[PDB]
Amino acid sequence: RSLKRANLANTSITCNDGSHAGFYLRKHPSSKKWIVLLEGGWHCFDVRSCRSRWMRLRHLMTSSQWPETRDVGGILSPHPEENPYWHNANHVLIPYCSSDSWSGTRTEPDTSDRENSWRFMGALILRQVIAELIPVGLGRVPGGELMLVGSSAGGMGVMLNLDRIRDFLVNEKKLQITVRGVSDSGWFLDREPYTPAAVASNEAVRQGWKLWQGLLPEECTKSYPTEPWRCYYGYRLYPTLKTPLFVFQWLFDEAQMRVDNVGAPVTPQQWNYIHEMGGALRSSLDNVSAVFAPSCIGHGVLFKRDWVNIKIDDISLPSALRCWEHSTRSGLRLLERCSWPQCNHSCPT
Amino acid sequence: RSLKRANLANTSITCNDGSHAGFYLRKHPSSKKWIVLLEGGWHCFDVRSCRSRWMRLRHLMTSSQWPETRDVGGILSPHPEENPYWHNANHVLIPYCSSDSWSGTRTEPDTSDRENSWRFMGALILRQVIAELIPVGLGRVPGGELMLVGSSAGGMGVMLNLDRIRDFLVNEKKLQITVRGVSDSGWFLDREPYTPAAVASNEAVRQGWKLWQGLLPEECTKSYPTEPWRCYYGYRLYPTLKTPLFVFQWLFDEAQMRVDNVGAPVTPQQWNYIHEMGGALRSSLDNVSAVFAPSCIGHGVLFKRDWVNIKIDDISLPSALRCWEHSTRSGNGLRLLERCSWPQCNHSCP
Ligand SMILES: *[C@@H]1O[C@H](CO)[C@@H](O)[C@H](O)[C@H]1NC(C)=O
Ligand SMILES: *[C@@H]1O[C@H](CO)[C@@H](O)[C@H](O)[C@H]1NC(C)=O
Repeated sequence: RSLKRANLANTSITCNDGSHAGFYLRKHPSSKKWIVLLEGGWHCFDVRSCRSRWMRLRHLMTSSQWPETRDVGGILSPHPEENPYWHNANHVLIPYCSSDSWSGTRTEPDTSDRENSWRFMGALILRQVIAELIPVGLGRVPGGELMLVGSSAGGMGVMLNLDRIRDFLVNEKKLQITVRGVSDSGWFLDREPYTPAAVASNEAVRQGWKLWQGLLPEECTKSYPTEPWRCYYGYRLYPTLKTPLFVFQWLFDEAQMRVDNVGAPVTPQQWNYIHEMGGALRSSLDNVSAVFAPSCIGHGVLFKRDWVNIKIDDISLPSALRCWEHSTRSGLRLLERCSWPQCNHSCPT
Repeated sequence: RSLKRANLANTSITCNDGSHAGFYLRKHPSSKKWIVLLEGGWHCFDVRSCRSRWMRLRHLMTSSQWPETRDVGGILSPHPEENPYWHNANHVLIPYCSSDSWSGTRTEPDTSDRENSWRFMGALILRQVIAELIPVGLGRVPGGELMLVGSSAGGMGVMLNLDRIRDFLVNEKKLQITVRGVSDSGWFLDREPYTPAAVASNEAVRQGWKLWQGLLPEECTKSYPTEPWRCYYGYRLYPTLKTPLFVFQWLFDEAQMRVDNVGAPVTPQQWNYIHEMGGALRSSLDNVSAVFAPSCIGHGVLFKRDWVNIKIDDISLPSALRCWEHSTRSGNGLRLLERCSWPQCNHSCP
C-alpha cells in the first residue's frame, strides 16, 4: 500500500509559494529501521531562474499539486524483488518544494528585493520532518536505524544536513539509533565549462547561498571562511563529515553535463569533453570510503526499479549498500575499472 | 539435479583402504564460479584409533559405500531460498575418506607392520580433484572464482592447503582466477581439558602428523621447526596465511568440548568450564580479519539448510560471507563476534 500524505504541526514551515510543506509515510508494523528519501530536481537562485521555474516546473515550488498518495520504487519499494534489503523498513518520502538544495533557512522573503517573494525553507523542512517522525516511532525502541537518502539536489541535501540530523537524534534527543546517509547523483564539480555559460557556476552558487540563507555544516565552513558556499560541493564537504555516507555517482552524470554546458553531444569535441569529465569525477572521489560509481550516462538511481541491475565487478548496488550498512553498524570502493562511456555492460537506458 | 559422482584419472589416489578417491559435481551451464566443499568427520592417528574407526565409521575410510549421487544443503544447495548467493555457481563435493584432516601424503603403507595397511592421501586427493576440474572448466574463462570451503576436519583442510592451491592455479597454471577459503568449525585450541584424557591432544596431533606424513604450509613450519605439527592449529597457521580466509566458529563448539573432555554438561562445574572455553575461543580469534562467531553450542554450519537463519547483529551468515567476498575481490573485513558472552545468548541459535 502506498506512502500516505502527512502534514507538519508547525504551519510556518512552507514551500516556495507559502503552501504548507509535508511528507509521505508508509509505516511498517514492527521494523525499527527507517529510510527517509529526499527528492531532488535542481534549484533556483535569483528572480529570473525562480520565475522560469514557477512557469516550467511549478510542482517543485508548491504543495498545492501534491496527491494524497505516492508510489516510489527502488529503495522505497515494499516489494522484496525490487528492494531486497529494505522492503520491510519504515519508508518516508519528502517532496522537494523549496528549490534550495535542502539548505534554506529564510523564513520570510529577502529584504533586498521586495519583488523576490519566495520562501526558502529546505533545511527547516527536513529538520521538522525528522522531529515529527519521533512521536510516530523514529528511535522509540533502542537499536533502530535511520538511513537518510537523497537524489540529485536531495543528495546534496543529505550531505549538508547529515551531521546536524545525527546530532539532533543522538545528542539532543538521546535516542539509541544509528544514522547514515546516502547521496545519489549529488556529487558536483566546479570546473571549466565546455563553452562559457550565462553565469559562472560558482557565481550562481554564491547567489543562491545568499538568497536561501543557506545553512552549511560548521566544520566545513571553518575551512572556507572567505567562501563558505564552497561547502555545497560534496568533495569539499566530505573531509569533515563525521557520519557514514555512501556515495553513488554516475561517472558521466547528465546533470554535470548540463552544469558544464556541453549540450546534447553530437560532435567529437563534445564527446571528448564528456570523457574527460568522467575522469575528473572519478578523481574527485579519491578520498571517499564507500563509493559506487559506474561508467554510464545517467542521473539518479535510488528511486528506480532497475537499481537492482546496475553492477560493478558483478556486485549490485543494493548488495554494496547492504555491505556498507554492515560495516558501519558501529567500506567498498566500487569504481568502474574501465574509463569510457557505457563500458559497463549493465548500463541502463 | 544432484551432485553426480566422478572418478579421478590418477588411479593411485586412494582412500584409506586403497579404494579409489573421487568427487561429486554439479556443473552450472553458465557460471565461472566454483564452490568446492571438503567434508569432515574427525581423523585417526594410530593403529588402535584407525582400527576402531574402520569398525565404527567405515564409510569414512573407503569409497566402496559411496552412492552415485549426493544432495548437500547450505552453500551447495541449488535453491535460491536456501543459498541466496551461490545457488547458481558450479558445485563440487569432495567426500572425506583419508582420516588425516586433508593433510596426508602417505602413498604407501608403513611397511614396518602388515596389519597397518592404511594410505593417507588427503592432501593429494584435494590437489588431484582441483587439477581435474581444470579440463571441466575451472578457471577456463578469465575472471572466475574458486571458494574452497570446509567443515570440521575439512575447515582444517582448507587452512592447510589454501595457499598451495592458490599458488597452483594462479602461478603454476596462469589462470586468471580469484581464490578464497572458508573454514567452518575448524578452529581448535590446545588447552587444559576439564579432566585429563587417556591421550593428550598434542600427543595425538604429533602422532597423526607422522603417521599421515602430513604436508604442512612452509611459512608456518619455519616458526616451529622443532614441532611443525603446531601448524595443525588454525590460530598458529593464520598469521602467515596469504589467501583470504573467512572463519566461522561456534563459540561453544561441540568438537572442542569433546577434545576438552567435558562430558555431557549436567553440573555447574562443567557449564562454567564451557563458558570459559567460549571466552578462550573468542580470544584466539583476536587477529582474524573476517570472522562470524555466534554464542551457540553447535558444530558445522555450511552444509546446513538453516545456515541462512544464524545472525549476529541481525547480519546472517550468507550476508557476511557475501560482503567478505566483495571486499576481497582483489585477493586481499567484518568481525562479527557475538556481543554477549554466554551459551545460547543469541536468539537465532539452531
Ligand atoms: C515554527 O517554524 C518557524 C520557522 O522555522 C519557527 O520560527 C518557529 O519557532 C517554529 N515554531 C515552533 C512552535 O516551534
Ligand atoms: C599419480 O599420483 C601418484 C600418487 O600421488 C603419484 O606418485 C604419481 O606420480 C601420479 N601419476 C601421474 C600424475 O601420472
